[PDB]
Amino acid sequence: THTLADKVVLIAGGAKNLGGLIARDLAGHGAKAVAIHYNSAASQAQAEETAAAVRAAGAEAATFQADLTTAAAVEKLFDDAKQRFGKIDIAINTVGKVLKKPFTEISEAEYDEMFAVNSKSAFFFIKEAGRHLEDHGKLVTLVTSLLGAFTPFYAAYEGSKAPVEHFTRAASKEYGARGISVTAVGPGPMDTPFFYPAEGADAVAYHKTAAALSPFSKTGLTDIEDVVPFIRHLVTDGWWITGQTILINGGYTTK
Amino acid sequence: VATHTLADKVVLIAGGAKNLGGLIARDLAGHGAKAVAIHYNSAASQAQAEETAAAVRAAGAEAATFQADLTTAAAVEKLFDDAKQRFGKIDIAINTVGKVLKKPFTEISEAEYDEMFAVNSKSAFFFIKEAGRHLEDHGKLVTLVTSLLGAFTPFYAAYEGSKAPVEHFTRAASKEYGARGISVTAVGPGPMDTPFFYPAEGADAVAYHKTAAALSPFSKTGLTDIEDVVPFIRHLVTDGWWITGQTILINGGYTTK
Ligand SMILES: NC(=O)c1ccc[n+]([C@@H]2O[C@H](COP(=O)([O-])OP(=O)(O)OC[C@H]3O[C@@H](n4cnc5c(N)ncnc54)[C@H](OP(=O)(O)O)[C@@H]3O)[C@@H](O)[C@H]2O)c1
Ligand SMILES: NC(=O)c1ccc[n+]([C@@H]2O[C@H](COP(=O)([O-])OP(=O)(O)OC[C@H]3O[C@@H](n4cnc5c(N)ncnc54)[C@H](OP(=O)(O)O)[C@@H]3O)[C@@H](O)[C@H]2O)c1
Repeated sequence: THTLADKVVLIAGGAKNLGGLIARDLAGHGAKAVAIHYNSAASQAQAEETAAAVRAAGAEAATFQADLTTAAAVEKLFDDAKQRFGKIDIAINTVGKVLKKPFTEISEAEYDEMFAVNSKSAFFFIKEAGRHLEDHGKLVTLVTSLLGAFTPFYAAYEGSKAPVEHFTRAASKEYGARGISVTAVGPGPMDTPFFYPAEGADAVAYHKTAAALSPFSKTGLTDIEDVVPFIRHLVTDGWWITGQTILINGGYTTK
Repeated sequence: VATHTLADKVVLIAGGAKNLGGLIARDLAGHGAKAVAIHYNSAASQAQAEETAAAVRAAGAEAATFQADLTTAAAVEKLFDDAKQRFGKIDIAINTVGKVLKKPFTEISEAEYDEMFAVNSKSAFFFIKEAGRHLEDHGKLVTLVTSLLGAFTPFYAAYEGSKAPVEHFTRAASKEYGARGISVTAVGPGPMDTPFFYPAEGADAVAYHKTAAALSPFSKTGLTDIEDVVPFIRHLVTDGWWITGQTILINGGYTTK
């Protein structure tokens, strides 16, 4: 079946911003339960409000804290969510971190955290989804539209999201025998608290006018409410899309 | 004003003692390079490093060897520092360091992931960073990747995935280093006839790779021969300087992009 009925969703980064809206959207469109992962203690209140909204929208909900930069923490998240809800059908990973800096200034500490958050956590999320998802399940990871760009300053960000496209290719081939669809989604720069800290005033002005459809979103950036319906499609009637990394950005970059 | 030959140029090669890098070392020395700094990792590679150094000297260039495990930023920093202490400058920096792993996604351990990314991604990031800090104006920066970047295939998630960052490092560095005249490229051979290839591949896969390129009947084994990769690297670091910001596949017609 290609609806949300009886489906259990796990969302890494599901407490706020894009993931918190996915949680509300999939619940409201009929999902059975949403396992809501969050990382920082400052995100807990949003995680609990997201859980309450999921319940009001008709689904069960539970929250799970973890730092997902270790393989064991990812395994434990899947184990704990499956223990709570009995199965996992749809696994969506929004975990990420941005850095914008000249290549010659990027420290080892910055490299290490960028790759642990954007590459390693995504690898083990894909691994553990392969070990835990029900047959015919869904696996989606968030990347960046900068994978289609030719631009300075994002070496550690663009470079640490790049593995996900290739993880998605391999997992699509390896998990397809069980009916699982595996995709990666790259929004344009989005109007969320994730975007602004890395971007000076000139850069923000550029990003806000760089998409063909910029005049028609709220700020000129990608709005999360225009990303969630595509994720909903991929995990329902868009199941035949697999092994692809797709850019949803208002006409910002292409590939 | 730049010169587009190897005359007076100092070359640093990570993994320069054997296989592809050792042939690059001999080729660039034979075509007129001033000096080659030959990096190697394992003690088992030391004899080949010194043999390569002697061959570089016979070809007319100075040569020195440098052992290092390049999975930490400090070791990459020190490699460039030591090469500069010996030769005074670095003009051409070529990184061949890598590691292959082929296995199902659900079988890859944390230790295997960690080493694959340290060797294929982290070492390459810091090589590109330190080349940005050390290369002479008009210099050259080349990193080896894999033609699997153009493939849609199972079992290489940790290998294809850990070489993928290099394509994007190469884009950013091309843009940032171009102001100093530096050209930055990545080169992805097909599966090559070297000891790196065989241990990870089952016999069935070896036979497939040997027939998978349009020009397979015309190489020595059907795989990519290192002798057909080195002239392209020589081109990129000489008269092909206008190629920058690109990841190019050299594979006999195996994958495309
Ligand atoms: N916003 C944009 O401009 C933009 C553009 C293109 C793509 N994207 C991608 O879209 C995704 C969602 O972005 P968003 O705008 O919704 O912002 P966001 O809420 O800040 O998304 C990042 C998420 O990653 C989590 N995270 C960071 N370090 C972690 C760790 N060690 N372990 C586990 N989780 C960790 C964050 O948790 P805490 O905050 O609680 O630490 C947060 O939940 C990200 O992957 C981002 O790269 C964003
Ligand atoms: N051979 C192929 O089938 C193939 C195909 C496509 C692309 N490539 C790429 O081409 C490049 C050269 O391959 P090759 O065939 O010439 O084989 P190779 O000689 O085995 O090249 C790999 C090099 O990486 C070094 N290395 C490994 N771990 C290291 C570490 N921790 N620190 C520093 N150096 C380290 C190895 O040194 P030690 O051996 O001394 O440890 C060796 O010098 C690699 O990047 C590979 O990924 C190869």
